Amino acid sequence: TNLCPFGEVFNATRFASVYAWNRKRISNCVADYSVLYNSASFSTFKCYGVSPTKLNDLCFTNVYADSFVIRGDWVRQIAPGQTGKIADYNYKLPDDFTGCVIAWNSNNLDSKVGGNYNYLYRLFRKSNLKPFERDISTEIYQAGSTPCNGVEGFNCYFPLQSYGFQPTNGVGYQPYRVVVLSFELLHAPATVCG
Ligand SMILES: *[C@@H]1O[C@H](CO)[C@@H](O)[C@H](O)[C@H]1NC(C)=O
Repeated sequence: TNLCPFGEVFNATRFASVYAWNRKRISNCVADYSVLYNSASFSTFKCYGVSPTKLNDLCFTNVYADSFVIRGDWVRQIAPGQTGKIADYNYKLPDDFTGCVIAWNSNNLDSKVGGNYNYLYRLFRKSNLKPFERDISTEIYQAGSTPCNGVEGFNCYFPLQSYGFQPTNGVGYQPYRVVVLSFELLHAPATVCG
């Protein structure tokens, strides 16, 4: 009977950074996706392996929603088979993805004033993430001749960097909130339905 907790995902006070992104799991509820597709707010809402006008017919073994903030020029990396620092080192979707990516401009709800809130992404890593791997470690990264094995210095870097949004200005570099819905089809009792 109960409506699913999408309000706890889409209307939260602050969304996470793109390293250390939030994940919500959704179960034992009715998921009406019609109020998502017919909401006016969304700048992108792209679905893979399901079509949005049919989500209200389907039932899923379990549902996940992942949420974070990125610049409007990075949202193209939030798709299967993409490449770049976000897709490699911060958040990766598998090549065989069943789910939808939803994004909207948040420059009214965030970045509205002087200073900043501390949004960080990982810029350096020794190898790519696996699909849905999350990495929150902040050990020094080596980037040159000889190990530093300690303090920051010549050819060693702290792995995180700030996004550098334009100061309540610009055009493409503004903040976009993202929610990624991922749907399971494992042969067990269907915990979410339309
Ligand atoms: C977010 O809040 C608005 C305004 O209260 C509401 O219309 C919308 O349904 C909420 N989002 C979800 C996913 O329910």
